[PDB]
Amino acid sequence: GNSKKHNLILIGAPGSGKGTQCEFIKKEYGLAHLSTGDMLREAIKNGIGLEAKSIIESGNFVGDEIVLGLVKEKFDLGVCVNGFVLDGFPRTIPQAEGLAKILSEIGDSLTSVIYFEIDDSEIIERISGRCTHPASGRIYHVKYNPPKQPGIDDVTGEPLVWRDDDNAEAVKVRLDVFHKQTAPLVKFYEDLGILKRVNAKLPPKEVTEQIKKIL
Ligand SMILES: Nc1ncnc2c1ncn2[C@@H]1O[C@H](COP(=O)(O)OP(=O)(O)OP(=O)(O)OP(=O)(O)OP(=O)(O)OC[C@H]2O[C@@H](n3cnc4c(N)ncnc43)[C@H](O)[C@@H]2O)[C@@H](O)[C@H]1O
Ligand SMILES: [Mg+2]
Repeated sequence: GNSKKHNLILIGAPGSGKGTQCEFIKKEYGLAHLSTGDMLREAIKNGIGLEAKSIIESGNFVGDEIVLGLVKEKFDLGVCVNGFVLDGFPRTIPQAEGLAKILSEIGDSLTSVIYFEIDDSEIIERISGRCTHPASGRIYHVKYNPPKQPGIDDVTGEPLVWRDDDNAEAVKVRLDVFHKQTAPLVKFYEDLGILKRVNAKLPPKEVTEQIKKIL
């Protein structure tokens, strides 16, 4: 971020609007956005291939060690020195501990963890309208956050596309493993005294204003 550096984690249900908020956070605060789901889809599309692909499209978690490898690689290259926002990582307690080691080894620390509160029925409506620009990871919603022109990305004009993990059985998996494995991280970070909550059910601009109040 330079003068606007923060070291931020967003935790929230699959589908809660973290990558949408990361667009303003990257741009306003100059932070590196690390979505390990987008990082995995980029490791896939460049041919961590078919087995990771199936695991993601089933809605299950990829191995802790695989994702900790990809995050550590960003930190080791210097991508995060100007601040970062982690989105979808950590999502298990071994990943949180692995991250604490990575930060301990550089002497940096977390600024804030922001927990997006939203219920599972609204997440199903958020995912059902989603489409994505695959090269950039930008996301739109056909009802609540549409592209400016039909069917295409606002920046490149390239087509928007479906995500294969947005099928009904994987949405159920994603929500189930989130409540079992990821939700415990809210106490993990409240115990460190750095967790704040936002009402992710509100319209996207109102969620952005709540986030700005915390940053
Ligand atoms: N650490 C890790 N460990 C192990 N496995 C890992 C892992 N990280 C990744 N994985 C694996 O990879 C998979 C993919 O991970 P990932 O790509 O992170 O998927 P996810 O966890 O299911 O989360 P999403 O990306 O779907 O949600 P989001 O919070 O980014 O919401 P978005 O802004 O898109 O918004 C959704 C929709 O809502 C719209 N929207 C946003 N805000 C609003 C609003 N306020 N009102 C109405 N609509 C809204 C959006 O336009 C969009 O249509 C995981 O399921 C797992 O298999
Ligand atoms: Mg996302």
